Amino acid sequence: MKVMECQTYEELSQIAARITADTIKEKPDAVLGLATGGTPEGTYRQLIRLHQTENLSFQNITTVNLDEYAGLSSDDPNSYHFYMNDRFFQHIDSKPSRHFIPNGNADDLEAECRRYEQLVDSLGDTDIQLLGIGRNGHIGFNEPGTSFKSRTHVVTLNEQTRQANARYFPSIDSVPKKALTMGIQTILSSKRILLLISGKSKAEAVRKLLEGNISEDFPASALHLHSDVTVLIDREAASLR
Repeated sequence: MKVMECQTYEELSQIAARITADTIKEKPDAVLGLATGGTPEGTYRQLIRLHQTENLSFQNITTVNLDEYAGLSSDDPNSYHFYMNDRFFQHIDSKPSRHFIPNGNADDLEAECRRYEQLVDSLGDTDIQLLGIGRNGHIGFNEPGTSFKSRTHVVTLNEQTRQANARYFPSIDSVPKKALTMGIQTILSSKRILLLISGKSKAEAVRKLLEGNISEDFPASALHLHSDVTVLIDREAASLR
């Protein structure tokens, strides 16, 4: 696991965008695994800037997202479909049909998860997977106690996760209770993992991650099993290391 300490969130975001662009340009038709939340927002902004300043083309890319909330339609402003379109897809020259995200408004959520797992396998897995980390070590919405063999599945969100994400909702009472997420094994199948971590709130998780103990009680510790992980950490997140 290669750890790079970044002086600022802006530097983190520039570095992450550059690694992502490398992936896009390394081969005609890359498959990118993407993530939402606060942490990658700068990375998306910088990727869009590269589209303008370095003539970066997304014409041939395919993407897969980590997760989606259960019961939210794609036009719901808190859906991850909406996030991805707003922050990224609307601003680039990709083919919209090659952006894949779990359907939180499928009739049968268990069946949707099986079909999504099958879709990801059929793409040949990802060339890179962007990740964030929860305060509790979660990756995707794979909470403490998740098997390292897990595949795409329906989960019940921990209270800490709903607490953290309420900032994006009108109130806590609007935060969904369940989500669909790529599993840990799904994530580990990527060729390359890029874990982004920012802010003092994640300083406890960074400490635990770098110490190297492996247990299902800290999901991100599964990344110690992968052959090509880069972790970008800004100064605030590195403060309790």
